[PDB]
Amino acid sequence: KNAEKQAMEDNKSDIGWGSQIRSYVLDDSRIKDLRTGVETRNTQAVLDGSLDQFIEASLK
RNA sequence: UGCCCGGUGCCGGAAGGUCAAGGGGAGGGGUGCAAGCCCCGAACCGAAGCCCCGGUGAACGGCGGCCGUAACUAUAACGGU
Ligand SMILES: [Mg+2]
Ligand SMILES: [Mg+2]
Ligand SMILES: [Mg+2]
Ligand SMILES: [Mg+2]
Ligand SMILES: [Mg+2]
Ligand SMILES: [Mg+2]
Ligand SMILES: [Mg+2]
Ligand SMILES: [Mg+2]
Ligand SMILES: [Mg+2]
Ligand SMILES: [Mg+2]
Ligand SMILES: [Mg+2]
Ligand SMILES: [Mg+2]
Ligand SMILES: [Mg+2]
Ligand SMILES: [Mg+2]
Repeated sequence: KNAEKQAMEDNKSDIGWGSQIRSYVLDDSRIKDLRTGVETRNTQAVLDGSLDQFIEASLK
């Protein structure tokens, strides 16, 4: 199991720069989910919990 | 060749506590007609030792536990007790 634990550690990573899946930029009001990728302009509405816009569209 | 002198040992301490023989003799008793003779006996004075106050490890000896915490884990330099 600890070998499987390190498999998680070694396959996640790394809360670092070149490592985004979505980019919430509050200085020009956008949240690009650079995976798919939607471009909703309601930044302070996504921070309130409107992730359906992303979840359902990113289950593909 | 580190840290611990609380326990034991040794060393130092004319204070204080306790301390035997002895000294002392408030008081009490036996007996005698009696002077007397004989026996207990409090306060108080009275050594070392012990207590007490310190020192001492190349003196006898002794030198912990639990809990949490860091770039996603592990570990814990750090903290709490
Ligand atoms: Mg110390
Ligand atoms: Mg000692
Ligand atoms: Mg000693
Ligand atoms: Mg001592
Ligand atoms: Mg002595
Ligand atoms: Mg006497
Ligand atoms: Mg006498
Ligand atoms: Mg008489
Ligand atoms: Mg006497
Ligand atoms: Mg003495
Ligand atoms: Mg002793
Ligand atoms: Mg030594
Ligand atoms: Mg000891
Ligand atoms: Mg940690």
